[PDB]
Amino acid sequence: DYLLSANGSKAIDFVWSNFLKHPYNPKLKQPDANVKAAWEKHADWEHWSNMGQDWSLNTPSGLVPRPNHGIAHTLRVAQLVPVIAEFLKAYSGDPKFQKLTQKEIQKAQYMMLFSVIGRENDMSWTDANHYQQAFKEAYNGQYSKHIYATFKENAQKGFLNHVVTNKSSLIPSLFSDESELQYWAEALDTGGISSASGILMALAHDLDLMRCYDKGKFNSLKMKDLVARLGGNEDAAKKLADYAHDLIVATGDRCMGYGVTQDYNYSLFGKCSLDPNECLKQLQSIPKPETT
Repeated sequence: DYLLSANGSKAIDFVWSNFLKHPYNPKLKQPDANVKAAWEKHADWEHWSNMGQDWSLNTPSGLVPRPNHGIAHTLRVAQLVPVIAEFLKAYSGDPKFQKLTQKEIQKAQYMMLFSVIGRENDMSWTDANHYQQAFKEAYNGQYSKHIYATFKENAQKGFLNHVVTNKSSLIPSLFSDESELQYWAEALDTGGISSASGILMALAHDLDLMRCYDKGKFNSLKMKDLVARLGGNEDAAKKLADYAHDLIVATGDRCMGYGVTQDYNYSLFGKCSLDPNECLKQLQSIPKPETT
C-alpha cells in the first residue's frame, strides 16, 4: 500500500540505485585458510561456502547480482507486511496487535525496503556467528567484528542518509520526530523480539525464507513459530504462507521450502530483478488473502 506512495517510490529508487543493483564484495566471498580449517571441525555448521553462495545469476535480461537478497526479495518482504498485520489482528488473539495503526504498518513496511542494503555477501546471521567463532579458534582467541552486524550498521547509515535527505517529506507524516526515527533506525539491527511492530517485520523476513530454506528447515524453524503466533491456526498460517509463495512465483524466484516448489524462472526473474517498478507491478497482481 505505502509502496505506491511518493515516499515509497523514492525509497525504492534509493535502495535500488545505491545498493541493491550492485555486486557483492569479492573480499567477502570466503574465509582465509585458517578460519576455513577451524570452521570445518564443526560438522554441525553449514559449510563456509555459504559466504560465496548465490553470488549472481545469469538471466536473459542480464547478470543479476545478489539474487537471493535483491530487489525482488526486498519488495516481497515489504509487500508482506500489511497482509501479515491483518492476519495477526484476525488470528493471534493478542490485543497488542491493535496498536498496528496504518501509520505503524506503513513504518514497518518502509523499514523493509532497507532490510538488506548493507549486505556485501549472502551469509546469514548464524554464518557470521560461525565465522567469528572460527576466527577465535584459529587465531588464539582473537576477536573479530561480526560481519552480519556490520552489514546492519551500514544499512542504518544508508537509511538515515535517505531520510534526512527527504526529511520534510517523511517527518512528521511517517515518523513523528527525530526521536521516533531513531527508534525505527535501531530496529534495523535484527539479530525474543516482543513488540507488535517487531514481530510484524520478523514474520515478513521469516516467510520469504522459503526461497532458500529446504522444507524441513523451513517447517521447523519458521512455520511452527508462525502457526503458534496465529493462535495455533494452521489453516490461517497456510493461507499466509501461500501468499508469500505466490509472490515468489510472481517474481520468478526460486521456492525451496514450502508449497509448489520451483527453480528460478530466469526470464521472469531477470525482468523483475533489473527493474523495480516491473517487479512491483508483478507483485501487486497477486490477490491478497482474505481473513475471516
